[PDB]
Amino acid sequence: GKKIDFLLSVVGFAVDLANVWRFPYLCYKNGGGAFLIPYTLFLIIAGMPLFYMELALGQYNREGAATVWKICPFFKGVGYAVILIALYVGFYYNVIIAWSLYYLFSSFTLNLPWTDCGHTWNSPNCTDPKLLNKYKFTPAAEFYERGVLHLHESSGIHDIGLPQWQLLLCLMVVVIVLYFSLWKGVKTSGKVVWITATLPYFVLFVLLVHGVTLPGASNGINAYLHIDFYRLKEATVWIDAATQIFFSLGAGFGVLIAFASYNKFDNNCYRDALLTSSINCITSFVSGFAIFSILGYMAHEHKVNIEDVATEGAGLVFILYPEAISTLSGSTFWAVVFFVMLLALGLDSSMGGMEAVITGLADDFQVLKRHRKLFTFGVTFSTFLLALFCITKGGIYVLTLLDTFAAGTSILFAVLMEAIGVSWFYGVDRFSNDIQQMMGFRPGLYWRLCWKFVSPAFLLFVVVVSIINFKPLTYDDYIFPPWANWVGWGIALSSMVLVPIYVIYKFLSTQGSLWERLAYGITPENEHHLVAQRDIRQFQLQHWLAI
Ligand SMILES: NC[C@H](O)c1ccc(O)c(O)c1
Ligand SMILES: NC[C@H](O)c1ccc(O)c(O)c1
Repeated sequence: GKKIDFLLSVVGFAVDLANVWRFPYLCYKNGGGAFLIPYTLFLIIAGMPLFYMELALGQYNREGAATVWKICPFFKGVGYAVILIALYVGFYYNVIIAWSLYYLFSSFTLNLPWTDCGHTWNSPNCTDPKLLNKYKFTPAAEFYERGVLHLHESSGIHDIGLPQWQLLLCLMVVVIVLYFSLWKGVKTSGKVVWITATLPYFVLFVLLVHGVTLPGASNGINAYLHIDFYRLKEATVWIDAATQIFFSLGAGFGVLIAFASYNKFDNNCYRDALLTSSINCITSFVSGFAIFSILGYMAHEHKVNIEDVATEGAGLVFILYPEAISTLSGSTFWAVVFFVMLLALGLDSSMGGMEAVITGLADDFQVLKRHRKLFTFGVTFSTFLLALFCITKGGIYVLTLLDTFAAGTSILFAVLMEAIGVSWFYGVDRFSNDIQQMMGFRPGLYWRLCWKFVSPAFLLFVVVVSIINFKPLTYDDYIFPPWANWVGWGIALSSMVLVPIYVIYKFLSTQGSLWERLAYGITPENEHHLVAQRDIRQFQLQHWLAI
């Protein structure tokens, strides 16, 4: 029983809504394997050391995202930045979960709505492969676009319109469930592992086994296994891979630190990082394989090329997985099972993010930690309103803008600042000593080098490239107006600029000389007495030249 519980905990921690929903369309947009090569490279190099470092920080300091920076006061801005990023991602994650709940509700029938045209939401251009000899006019795409989003009533992000009442009700139910699953404490989140630790793997295995034996899966798999290096020479794939890695692993959102703050003081963070990274890699590879099998089948069915079967934006899963399910026997049961799995995964991810935000903002303010119910209600209500903002007719455009800009460059910068702060200022040797005291063994030279030099270097490279090489935002065949890009960059800067603001605020809040102010702002808060003794390690070349 204990072994099963441990295994289930590990797998549930490893899987996420990101791996199931976001990775499909990012891999499809970026070719196939051409995305897996850089994805795996970044996974190892940045994700594994950063995941390990975040878990270790949370476990050792016993604090959330914001308050953990008592070791280096100047990076409370980084903490607040990750909290804001988590808030935005929570908005649009809750919107996605509302989509999933609507699909589950509509799946409770014998004639699935995404099988043929002829409904009230079907345009006259709907084409049915079975009722007759582009991608927008397929029955599943038609359903997703019209009978769920009702996107056919908005001309763009400038005419989003009014919230859809069906999606409004689904979002209300999702938010009520989240609030009642978050209002008591962390303990309630530890008993939901069983549903999310088995269903995703069972569904993925069934989908893989079925898709392999499909008329058009061969060419889809061939395209998946074909690598285009001219795509590897564009840096869009690299930016997407880095962002998706930091999404799937959960690093950079404050979730890992907050969750680890509640761990035992002797837990093995190294093994946790290893297992989570390995399972993430394998799950991502399998998800890509199944996704490309399904869309190769679709390319063979709709008689179109593999590059134009499905939309490259969000909703690829909601257009694809129903299509695969429609070909199974007793498709109603499989649809119910798959959408229940999606609901469970989304609820778990949203609970994790909301817990991150709540713990981070509650450890900083004691009055907020003393009223967990009211604080949870306030955060949940704000998230509900800002997600309602994305339920309008043109809600997919706002969702795309948020998904592109809230995270991405902002999360890369936040993680880069976390790594630079911790390693360079707090001492990689000091961090390794803390690890040794906590778990019992010093990390190997590879971990220290990755924390200090390799990971910050690649993170800086990607952060710069994502800024110089930035393409205007678009959704399929819709080109966003320039002010949309300006608003997106403002959203990213809203969390990127919290670091210098807090740095200058702390500098002008402390009293003393410039050198004294810097020493106070660099020293851990529990060693401030050493400042008066003129004993600062950061003022010696030995500390900076330490591997
Ligand atoms: N944007 C890339 C496009 O979706 C695509 C998918 C599969 C491919 O084999 C390909 O060459 C391009
Ligand atoms: N990968 C998703 C990530 O764990 C996350 C961060 C913040 C959130 O509000 C959320 O729902 C999920």
